[PDB]
Amino acid sequence: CPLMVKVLDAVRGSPAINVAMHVFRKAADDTWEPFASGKTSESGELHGLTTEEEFVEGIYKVEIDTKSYWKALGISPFHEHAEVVFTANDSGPRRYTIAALLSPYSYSTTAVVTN
Amino acid sequence: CPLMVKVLDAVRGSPAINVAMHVFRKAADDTWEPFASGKTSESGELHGLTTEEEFVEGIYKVEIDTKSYWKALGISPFHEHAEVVFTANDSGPRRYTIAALLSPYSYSTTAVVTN
Amino acid sequence: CPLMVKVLDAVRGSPAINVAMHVFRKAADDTWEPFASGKTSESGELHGLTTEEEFVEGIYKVEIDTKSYWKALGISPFHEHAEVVFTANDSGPRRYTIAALLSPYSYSTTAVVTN
Amino acid sequence: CPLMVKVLDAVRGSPAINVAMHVFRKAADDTWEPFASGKTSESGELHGLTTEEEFVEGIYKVEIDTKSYWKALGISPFHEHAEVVFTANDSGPRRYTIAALLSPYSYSTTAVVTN
Ligand SMILES: Oc1cc(O)cc(/C=C/c2ccc(O)c(O)c2)c1
Ligand SMILES: Oc1cc(O)cc(/C=C/c2ccc(O)c(O)c2)c1
Ligand code: NA
Ligand code: NA
Repeated sequence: CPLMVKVLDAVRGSPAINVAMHVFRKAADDTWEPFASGKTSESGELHGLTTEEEFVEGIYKVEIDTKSYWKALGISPFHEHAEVVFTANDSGPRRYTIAALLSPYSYSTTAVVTN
Repeated sequence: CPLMVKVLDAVRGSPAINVAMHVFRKAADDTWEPFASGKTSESGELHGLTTEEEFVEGIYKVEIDTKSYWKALGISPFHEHAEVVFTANDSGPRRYTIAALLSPYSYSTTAVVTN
Repeated sequence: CPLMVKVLDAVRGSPAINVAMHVFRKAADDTWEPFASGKTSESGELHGLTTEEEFVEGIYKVEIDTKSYWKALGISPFHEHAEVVFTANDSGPRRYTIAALLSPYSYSTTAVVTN
Repeated sequence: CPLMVKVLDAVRGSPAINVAMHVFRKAADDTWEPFASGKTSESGELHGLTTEEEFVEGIYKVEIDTKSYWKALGISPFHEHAEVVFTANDSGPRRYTIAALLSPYSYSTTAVVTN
């Protein structure tokens, strides 16, 4: 599992469950190509987005649908989504965990990169 | 000030000075139209991006070039940029302050929205 | 301003107004001696805590009553308070801005230290 | 495992390894009694601090020694420690994960509380 995303809810003190996200990869023509997508589990984690073979060097974007998450709880949030854009694997294969901590008007995101 | 952006450096405990950013507005064809841009001042702030009359309902994206900021400090960062995507002015004019707190592998962002 | 504290609300996208805090300074016997206190203004800021002459080397603790803030909004929060503990003025006077971004189950804090 | 602490490094994009922390519980005389302590593993996690039987209702403080962590990396950080103070188990037993994301001049902390 070279790419995992974990999402936490700062209002309820819980994993952010059933949060949709889409991953894109920048194509040679500078456009964003669909790469993978999924929803977080009851643990707030999304595993199995990609494989070592498929997850080549490139610029990737994870777009987390935070707006639908808050709206389902009856909250009108600030952001359309939380976005994480990064170059991956340019020095060889790495494992990436992207974490996001969500509030209605704020988010924090970090990465853990391991060899 | 209809739209102000404030950027802080979590490594050095300082405003993030000379940080470049572009602001885009989503067009009817889902493309990102240029809207505003600038660099942060010595206080870490970017004022004067737009005027009340020009800043109407839309989806806006602030794309902050955090990568160049860290590279100038000899730090290889995780993100290509920090991006903040939000609907603005859907209930008429508001004043928006977007804050971003930067680390090499992480960023936090919040909004203050005032009537 | 030798010491200023700014508090933001990540749920409502606003300054956190009327947030009470006390500041303590560590005594030689490791107890916390009262040093300063106040409540945030309508801008979420607390100015005038100390003067340059009074604010000398020491370990300081800002204890922000976040629990009362959330309870006034009908929200049961996680923390009893947010606390920020730091050495100040060990290289002579500096100006300190402490920022705190509050959610019910989370807080973020940063410092801006200027000569 | 009713209490777990996870610590992440926002500068290096890694778990924060070998971070010491001390847990205290408020005694009947309002003093902080030692409760447990430990160091984070290679995953940045500290497990096994307590048991269901021992982790009674109370006010608890987790004091994470962030200063020693940064100093070992040659960084002079702002905070003496990152502190998390909270009431636990007052509505019956819960499982708590405390997470902290560390930078030299900033930290973010959140809690995941599960039944
Ligand atoms: O931007 C932030 C801010 C924060 O305060 C915490 C996190 C991450 C928390 C976390 C908690 C449990 C995990 O297993 C994990 O991988 C991450 C990310
Ligand atoms: O821990 C954090 C996280 C974050 O995302 C933002 C801030 C600070 C925001 C801020 C906003 C306006 C100001 O004038 C200011 O001094 C600070 C602090
Ligand atoms: Na390469
Ligand atoms: Na009870």
